[PDB]
Amino acid sequence: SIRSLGYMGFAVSDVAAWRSFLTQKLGLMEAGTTDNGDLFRIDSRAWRIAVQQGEVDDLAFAGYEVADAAGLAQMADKLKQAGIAVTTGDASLARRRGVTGLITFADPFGLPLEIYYGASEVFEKPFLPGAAVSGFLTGEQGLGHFVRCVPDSDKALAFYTDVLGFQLSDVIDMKMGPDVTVPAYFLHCNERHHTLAIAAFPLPKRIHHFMLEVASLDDVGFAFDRVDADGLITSTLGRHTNDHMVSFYASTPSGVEVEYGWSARTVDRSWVVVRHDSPSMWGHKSV
Amino acid sequence: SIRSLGYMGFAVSDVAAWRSFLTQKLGLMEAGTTDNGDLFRIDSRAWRIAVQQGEVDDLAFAGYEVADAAGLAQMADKLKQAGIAVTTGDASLARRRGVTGLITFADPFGLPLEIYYGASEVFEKPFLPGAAVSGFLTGEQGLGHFVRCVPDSDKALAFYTDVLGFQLSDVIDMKMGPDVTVPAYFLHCNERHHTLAIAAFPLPKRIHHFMLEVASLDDVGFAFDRVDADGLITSTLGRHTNDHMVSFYASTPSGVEVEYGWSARTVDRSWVVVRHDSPSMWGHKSV
Amino acid sequence: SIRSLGYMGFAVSDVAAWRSFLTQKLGLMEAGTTDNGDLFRIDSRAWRIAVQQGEVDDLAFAGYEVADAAGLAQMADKLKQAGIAVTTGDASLARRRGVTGLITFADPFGLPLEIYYGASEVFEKPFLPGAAVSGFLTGEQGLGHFVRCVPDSDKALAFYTDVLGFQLSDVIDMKMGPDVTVPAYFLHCNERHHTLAIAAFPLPKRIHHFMLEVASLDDVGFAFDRVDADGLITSTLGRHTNDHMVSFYASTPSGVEVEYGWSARTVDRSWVVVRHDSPSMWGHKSV
Amino acid sequence: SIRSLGYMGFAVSDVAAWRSFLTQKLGLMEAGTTDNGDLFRIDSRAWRIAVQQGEVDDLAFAGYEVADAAGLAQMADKLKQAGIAVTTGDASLARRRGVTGLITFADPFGLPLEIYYGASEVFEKPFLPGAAVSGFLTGEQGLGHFVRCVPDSDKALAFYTDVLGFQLSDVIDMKMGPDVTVPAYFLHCNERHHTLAIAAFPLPKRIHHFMLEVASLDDVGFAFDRVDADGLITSTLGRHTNDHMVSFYASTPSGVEVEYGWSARTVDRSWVVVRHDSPSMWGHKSV
Amino acid sequence: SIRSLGYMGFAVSDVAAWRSFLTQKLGLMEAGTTDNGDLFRIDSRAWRIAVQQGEVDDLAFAGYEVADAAGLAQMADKLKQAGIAVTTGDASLARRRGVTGLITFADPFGLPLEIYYGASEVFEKPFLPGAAVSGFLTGEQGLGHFVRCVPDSDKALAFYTDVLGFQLSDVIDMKMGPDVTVPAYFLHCNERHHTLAIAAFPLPKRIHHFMLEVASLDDVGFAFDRVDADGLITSTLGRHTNDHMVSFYASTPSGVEVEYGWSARTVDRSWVVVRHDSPSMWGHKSV
Amino acid sequence: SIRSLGYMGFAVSDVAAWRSFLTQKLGLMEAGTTDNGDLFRIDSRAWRIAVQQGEVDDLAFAGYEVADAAGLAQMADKLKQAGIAVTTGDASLARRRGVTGLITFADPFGLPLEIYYGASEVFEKPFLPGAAVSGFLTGEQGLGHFVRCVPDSDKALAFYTDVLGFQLSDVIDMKMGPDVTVPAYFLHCNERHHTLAIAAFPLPKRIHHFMLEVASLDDVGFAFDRVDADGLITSTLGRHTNDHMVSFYASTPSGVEVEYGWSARTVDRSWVVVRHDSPSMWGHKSV
Amino acid sequence: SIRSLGYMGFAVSDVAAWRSFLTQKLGLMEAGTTDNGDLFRIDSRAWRIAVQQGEVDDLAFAGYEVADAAGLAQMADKLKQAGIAVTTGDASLARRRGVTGLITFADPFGLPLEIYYGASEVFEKPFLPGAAVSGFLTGEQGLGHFVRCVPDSDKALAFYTDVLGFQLSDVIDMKMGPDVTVPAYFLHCNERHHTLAIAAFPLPKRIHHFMLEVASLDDVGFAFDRVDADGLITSTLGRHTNDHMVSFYASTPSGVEVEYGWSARTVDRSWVVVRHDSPSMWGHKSV
Ligand SMILES: [Fe+3]
Ligand SMILES: [Fe+3]
Ligand SMILES: [Fe+3]
Ligand SMILES: [Fe+3]
Ligand SMILES: [Fe+3]
Ligand SMILES: [Fe+3]
Ligand SMILES: [Fe+3]
Ligand SMILES: [Fe+3]
Ligand SMILES: [Fe+3]
Ligand SMILES: [Fe+3]
Ligand SMILES: [Fe+3]
Ligand SMILES: [Fe+3]
Ligand SMILES: [Fe+3]
Ligand SMILES: [Fe+3]
Repeated sequence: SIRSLGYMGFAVSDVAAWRSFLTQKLGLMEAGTTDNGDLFRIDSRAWRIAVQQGEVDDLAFAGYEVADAAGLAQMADKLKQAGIAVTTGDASLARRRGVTGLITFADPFGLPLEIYYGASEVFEKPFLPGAAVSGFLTGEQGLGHFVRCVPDSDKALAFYTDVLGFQLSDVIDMKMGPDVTVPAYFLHCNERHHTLAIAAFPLPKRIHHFMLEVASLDDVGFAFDRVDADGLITSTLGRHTNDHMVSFYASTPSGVEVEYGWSARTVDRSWVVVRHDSPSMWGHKSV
Repeated sequence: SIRSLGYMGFAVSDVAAWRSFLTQKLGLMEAGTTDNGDLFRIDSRAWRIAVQQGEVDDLAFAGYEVADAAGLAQMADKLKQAGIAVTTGDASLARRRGVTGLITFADPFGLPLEIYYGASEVFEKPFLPGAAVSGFLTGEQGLGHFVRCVPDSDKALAFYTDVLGFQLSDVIDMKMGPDVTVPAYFLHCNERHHTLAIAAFPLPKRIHHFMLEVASLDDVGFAFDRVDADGLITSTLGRHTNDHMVSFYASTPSGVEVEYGWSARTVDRSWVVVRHDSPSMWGHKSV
Repeated sequence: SIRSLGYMGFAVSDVAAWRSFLTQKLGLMEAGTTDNGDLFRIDSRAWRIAVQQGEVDDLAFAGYEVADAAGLAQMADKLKQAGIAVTTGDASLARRRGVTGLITFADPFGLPLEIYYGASEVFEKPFLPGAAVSGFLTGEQGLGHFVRCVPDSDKALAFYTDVLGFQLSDVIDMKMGPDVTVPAYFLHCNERHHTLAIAAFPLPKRIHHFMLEVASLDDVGFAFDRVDADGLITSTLGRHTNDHMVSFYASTPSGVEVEYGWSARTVDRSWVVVRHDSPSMWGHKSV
Repeated sequence: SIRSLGYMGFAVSDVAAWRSFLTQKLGLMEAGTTDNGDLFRIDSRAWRIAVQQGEVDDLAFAGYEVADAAGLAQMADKLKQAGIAVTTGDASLARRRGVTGLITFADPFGLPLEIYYGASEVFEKPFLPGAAVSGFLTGEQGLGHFVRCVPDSDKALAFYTDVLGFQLSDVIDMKMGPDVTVPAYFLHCNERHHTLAIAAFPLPKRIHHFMLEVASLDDVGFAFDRVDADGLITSTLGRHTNDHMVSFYASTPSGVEVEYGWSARTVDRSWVVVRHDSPSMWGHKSV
Repeated sequence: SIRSLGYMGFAVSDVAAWRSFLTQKLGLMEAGTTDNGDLFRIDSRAWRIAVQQGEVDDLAFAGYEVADAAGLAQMADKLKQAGIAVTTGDASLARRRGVTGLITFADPFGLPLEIYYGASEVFEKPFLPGAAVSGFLTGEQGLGHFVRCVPDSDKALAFYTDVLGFQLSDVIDMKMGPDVTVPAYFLHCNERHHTLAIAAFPLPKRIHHFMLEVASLDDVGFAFDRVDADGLITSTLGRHTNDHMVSFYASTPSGVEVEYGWSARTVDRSWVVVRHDSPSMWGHKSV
Repeated sequence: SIRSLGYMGFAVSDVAAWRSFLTQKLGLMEAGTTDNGDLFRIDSRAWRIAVQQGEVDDLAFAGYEVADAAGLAQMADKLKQAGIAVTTGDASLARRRGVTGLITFADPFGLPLEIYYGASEVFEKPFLPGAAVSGFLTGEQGLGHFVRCVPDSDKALAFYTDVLGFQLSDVIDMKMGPDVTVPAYFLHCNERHHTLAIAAFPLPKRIHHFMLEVASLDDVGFAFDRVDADGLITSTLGRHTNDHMVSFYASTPSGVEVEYGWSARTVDRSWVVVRHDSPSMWGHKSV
Repeated sequence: SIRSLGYMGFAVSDVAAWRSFLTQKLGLMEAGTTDNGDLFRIDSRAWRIAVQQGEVDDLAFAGYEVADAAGLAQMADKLKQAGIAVTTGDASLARRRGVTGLITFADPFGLPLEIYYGASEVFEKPFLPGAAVSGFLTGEQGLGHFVRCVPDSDKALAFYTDVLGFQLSDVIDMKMGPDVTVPAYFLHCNERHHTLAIAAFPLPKRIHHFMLEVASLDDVGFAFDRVDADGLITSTLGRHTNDHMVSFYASTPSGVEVEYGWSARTVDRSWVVVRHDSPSMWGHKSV
């Protein structure tokens, strides 16, 4: 069973711009360059985000974490019984990712996904942010979340819930005009309100945004000014209706957006699915 | 499995009187008028109480909430296997209620019931009470509770526990005279002491009372004076023996009573069924 | 300096009625009969209330407590410098009261007052209430409070604040009719909102009421029913605007009223004098 | 499944002595006399201990509480499948005990036992102790515990654990002389360290002692002096090695001993069975 | 101003008996032998109790601690202005006591007293008790307390309060027979209820007892059994009425008694002097 | 199911050196000598470590604790179904160990192991350390842990996880030179990060080290100096990367090392297996 | 009145070595270079440590902080009345230091001192350490402390306590050989155990060491390894006897030592002066 989103890899046209953006604007820690690409940290793990040179300028792969080898076996079996082509990652790939074991496959629309266990910790190299950030929230909630854009939401939903095991948190009916309303589905695999969201948005990218959560309001406020100085803000500070995250959105060098937030609520055992007609309580003014 | 009482609808002869009573006396928030009727809020949900014009001057329907679509499927199946006529609510009905999916049916004595999932939240329209009330207690405990009057308690008990899944909290042997003692059964489906009570009381209404729970003693004290000013109090402040609710009772424009309370105790895992010979520890003097 | 109200003595026409009222209705503990009269306890002190046979059917004397012999000396000196006739209580009187040292005198309108130190504790005879009461609130807040009726409030104010050292908490402008408004002054000598209140009310008694504070709402609720059973309630449950005490009032066998309350707020160092136009926030309906 | 020890009944030769001992020495509340005998309370339940006139001067019956009717059915079935003669208590018996339903049977050595559900609460008649006692500890831990003397411990163990479902907490090897060592087995059915203990002690009674637990050390200290005044102490204050109860033992009018304690530790999920060679850490000097 | 009782010295006929009693029964730590005598510790200080060979078999001297050199100067001045013969301790004496500076003098009845500042700490030699004791309570409350027997209490009171600055906590009227009642005065110089008590008891020793306070009830319970094994208990476990200390008394090899207690209450700013007619709430049965 | 490591026995050439090392350096409590050997305590259990005269100068046996007799039966069955030679410990062996029941067998490489239930508690003989130690951490976490050296880690892993039920916490890839990297596997059977670790280290002993955990940093700091005084430190203070234990290592008289630590983190339900490339975050400099 | 040590300035021969040492080893934040020198931060203040090129390779000046202009006036007056040459810092100096007002003078042995008020905060430039450090402890405790070496301790004591107002915390008698014992005096001006210590040590520098306090043990552990890598450790980890600081000492490029610690205890109102014979409880082994 998937425990959380563990890592993400981006294939971008401008690696230097990405390096500067991640460290100086967002405050991630530069963790070296390997055959896995330029590595970035936000906690004790050896890396959480990898940046590789590539033409797509988008999310290249995402890795979901299971607790152990048994968990990996379960998932591989579940994917096979569903008719999904699964490849047992070879030692070389496992080494490049710094994991113990992994399997690779793709979602129904071509996004390369990896399920792994036994990632590397580096407590001996204490995390030091690239900018003043009190801390990032990971732990049992994993890396954060991202919104996957798809041409068919029902097909995507069936795969992510029936095959991968994600559970529905809630739905937001996004009014994208008078004649268009698109439901966005938010899914969880742990306490974090959502680790994955699915929506049929007509975007030129695989994901609408990825999100990183910080420890204090000031972390968000200071980062906003750093990003705003370069004219990269896409949405002012606001609070979402479903996860209650206080955040702003900004544009990365690839056009893909990043959400930088604080104070999201978690999903508990008494949680019930609900629907919303608005994505934000206040703020989040498009700029 | 039913998680809580989610909403209630009343069919009344005087809609204006009801509007004024709910907002000015009890402090509910007016939420607009739709084809679902005049809507009222007590929390983040789009509505909890609907008031429609009707001749019965009584509870018209009650909606029980399940966590998701799977839960809805389970219940529909459970009702069918029991020989109950269930109707899958059509899109039009689902839209009128503001829910994702629902099924309709009736209890053994004709009360229309609905089981649904995916109700609408409106965090973007923050709750503002119609009178000074610090807050209402809902959350995982749902809307509150109501006492269903029935001609046959054993038949009612079998349906609500065996088919709907409610669990018995306790029983109060109501001495309604020298020659008459009527047992009132209190049932729970979550932490709230009781979401439903059943009793063979000879009343001209479907329910003896419905209850709303507030956050502080002052909320109750202030409301008492507001209601008392119009001579609508039916029972002075007191505390019940079973749920330990401190409350007063008042008459709504339909004759049906409302209980407005505070500080009820909850049901835990070590709870055991007990019996009582009195409904109140102190107070609750009939007026 | 006066630390609190320590004890009170009543001279009544019906001692048996008083005994029954104090123990069975209010829950005080019967502490024996001495030359000091029938004694009653509410805590570790040997007695707090004394009931003696007398014709006035009213408060006979009140004792204010100082911390020690130095404190007693200070007060005696303060009274003398003000021209008040002070009598050093003789050993016989000290023994009757169970105190170490005391001085006696009267307020400007004839109420016998005593200031003492070194009262008797009886921890070896644990307090057991005469009725189900979880506990009374005394400690550093003393016995409770009483409202002294006077013909001239300014003369009374000068004596109690300038000579006895009480400090003003607040004032309530009591509208006793279209042509009459009487200010009630509330004074403190410790954390308790008021230990003494002064008002020019046209009553046939020395005090309007005396108050006892209990530990829980249920103590008040149960006592209300006990008193109500005998038709002795004079004012329904309510909460005062100034001390925020939730209480009811009842008639003692002498006609003097008793207030039985819970949850009063205390006076702190940042307290500021304010005025009110109403004595109650809610409730306290005269009956 | 048994949730706790709910009530006990004693058949004694001197009912008046028992009444005085329970109320004045131990502080129980006299709850009236019915066809069930003289009733005594220690909490919200209508009664916990019944005293009836009888020749045995010993424990006459004990009632174990289950959560509901389903629980009662389970136990009846379990006893039947074990070949135990079970009698469904008739309405008359249920009424005498003040319970909803019950079954009666006996342990392998003749002690009448009852398993019931739905006992009566009397919150409207607040508990008032017969002596100064801050409170008794019951709740989910039930009444307390008793040590059953038996001629064959293994036969007794098989019945109480295999049939009744009690779980072993620990064992104390009681050295009753050079040539005699008797193991005492302590069993639990809830958090209370033990609700029942079994030992092959050569006593003329069915039980060695029954125990009541109070809320504070002073409750124990004051009670000790009350009992000691009549020369009824059998064991000085001490603390047990297994349940860590601080207690003293005294003789009841029937010769059966009562343990009055405070501060016992509870059994949790990580509990493991252990053995002891001494019953007390300190104190408990036989007198 | 005196901050606390810092150390005590005993002059005894049997030093070995004292060594064994203090370490094995009471659990003090043996700290070596110097020209100051056999030294014993209960905390971080180099020593708190000194045992020297002597004929009196009694308290030889007591040392009161001031905060600093200024405090020492104040006290010396206060004693001189009172006509008391004060001697500035010489370097040799200061070295023997392990203090920075000290003055010596005697109370009105010949007890040698010392006031000092700058005692020695030995954090580098962590405290290890001679018997199983979780810890002793010292800190700002100092060593503990002792009751000084005197032929004239008023003369003793004047010296200790007017000259030494101790403040009265309370008084206990000790009935030592039909024709004799002796008041015991309890005095404090910090939070500890009393550091010194004065009473005109006809004892052959300078003090009735000295007290040591431990951290848990078990410390007291275990020590009781250790002492009881040698038949040295003089008073069973009990709780005092004034300081609320739960303790037992035992005889030291010199006949002087020691009180070993736990859970005493402290004196605060709102403390008021009171009187008691009994020294104990419960227990403390003379043996 | 195994609940924890309960006891360990060492067979050494110099029993006196071991006695002195354990009590004076580490602070264990000497618990007597029996046919089980010299016994040592760290908590309420009768013994945790046994030292016997022997030629191996190494760990002689280790005992794993199960909750009860059922647990013992389960394990015996599990071992038998795996083809392991199990011997039901005879009464004589059970008596020597002070346990209720036990089974004996060996791990794949000859280490004698015992699984037992019902060990002996000695609350009546309160723990008193041999040196100043505030306390040892045991409870549900058991004795501590040890690292088992093996010639084949996969064979060892299969036995300890598949047969004994231990679960993997994490792995550390120990670089023991340019051409050698050895994975160390850390396993848990309760909250303690690891109760057992397995590694193919080329050591002349059965275990690399055993660990004892204390309650405070000072316990570790003081012990370090005691051990350092004799030149027995093998590794300076440091903190491990996986269990986060702050500790130092020292050499026992047998050459086997002991780790003395504080502040280790525990394993929870959301734990996931990870890998590390370093065994320490800081410190732990080999000396 | 002096509130704390606010800033320090060093005049060194190798500014680059100092820059690298402070940021990379200790983790201070580089704050730019001004006419005040290379500036370093540890909190919200614009700078706490200044490094200037100079020949002394020692502490060049220290600044003590007062609360306001009135405080500055008081101190200037106090110094003048003592005959100390005080210079009112000119606007140019105030600007260079970034303060509102300041006075300059020297201690009896030539150390330039400054007393100022109104230093500059830079909350808009959030603190980011030069190495992984969770945080430094400053606030009301100021920068930290330093030990001033002097030829005459009594002369130094008189100036710092009588003129500057520092209060004595404690004294440590430093045995610097058989024939030499030197008392070190520790003084406080706020909660920090000591802000200044004075000792007649024969060192070639003005101060023995300066200390910086961090927020966690790991901060100390990681820094130790960073410093140890360059062979700069002078004293291993240990805990002091007086302030209870857990720290290590290292050599700065100027030879002056720096103490880097954690978990020091504070001085309260009930503090009393004591003496010690050892500077450390454990550790602090000279290397
Ligand atoms: Fe879920
Ligand atoms: Fe998002
Ligand atoms: Fe339930
Ligand atoms: Fe209700
Ligand atoms: Fe005031
Ligand atoms: Fe009042
Ligand atoms: Fe259990
Ligand atoms: Fe017992
Ligand atoms: Fe005082
Ligand atoms: Fe005492
Ligand atoms: Fe696990
Ligand atoms: Fe280890
Ligand atoms: Fe100070
Ligand atoms: Fe220092």
